[PDB]
Amino acid sequence: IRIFPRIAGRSYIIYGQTSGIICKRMEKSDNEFVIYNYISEHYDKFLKKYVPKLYGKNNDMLLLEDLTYNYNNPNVMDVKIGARKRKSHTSGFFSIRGYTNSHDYKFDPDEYLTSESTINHIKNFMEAGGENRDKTKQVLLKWIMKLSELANDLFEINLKFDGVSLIFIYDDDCSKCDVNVVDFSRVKLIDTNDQMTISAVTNLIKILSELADNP
Ligand SMILES: Nc1ncnc2c1ncn2[C@@H]1O[C@H](COP(=O)(O)OP(=O)(O)O)[C@@H](O)[C@H]1O
Ligand SMILES: [Mg+2]
Ligand SMILES: [Mg+2]
Repeated sequence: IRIFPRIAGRSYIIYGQTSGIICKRMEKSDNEFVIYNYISEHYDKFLKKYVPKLYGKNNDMLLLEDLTYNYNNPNVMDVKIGARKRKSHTSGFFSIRGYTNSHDYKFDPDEYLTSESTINHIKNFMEAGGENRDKTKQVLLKWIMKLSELANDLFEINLKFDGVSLIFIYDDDCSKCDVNVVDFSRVKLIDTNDQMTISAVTNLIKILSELADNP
């Protein structure tokens, strides 16, 4: 059995028996499975654009697309954009849960951060992308493109996205990047859109835009 190098979270996640698959154990209930199927039926375009592919289920294990699979040197950041169980967000509208090399920067997921500390941790995450300003700018711009479309699409989705994370990935050489929504374990049906989750995404767009333009 090969344990998957999770950047954050608590769930048991292992490499699949075949290439490009991770198996995530549904720890507490099968709600995550119920929610993937609900989104498949009602919001299929959202699922295709923004969520790792669900390949199927093996007992309590979801077979998911490995978002790190096609990367030589992946850098991963987990940002919780849905409501936390009980606590307020560590950066006001969202909580950075972890990132590649965060230990080197004395990152603490329990620490409440100022705007300046929040921006500095995102800058820390980008340092592995090296000194080629142009390439790292293109990574930020590609993230902004997808997050802006996500924020727009969220207005017409009647789900409370409790506990969901954005998984940001870029390669050391900045040749490839993506961002996707994961962790649907606490997601619930509601009669309106989720303004709290939209506010998390628009706040990230503002921060990344500032980084992409700052000389
Ligand atoms: N499809 C995926 N591809 C790659 N890494 C993933 C994927 N889903 C989750 N991860 C990794 O696992 C961590 C936890 O995922 P998440 O679904 O939030 O589970 P948990 O219940 O442990 O919070 C993420 O921070 C990320 O590092
Ligand atoms: Mg999670
Ligand atoms: Mg995809």
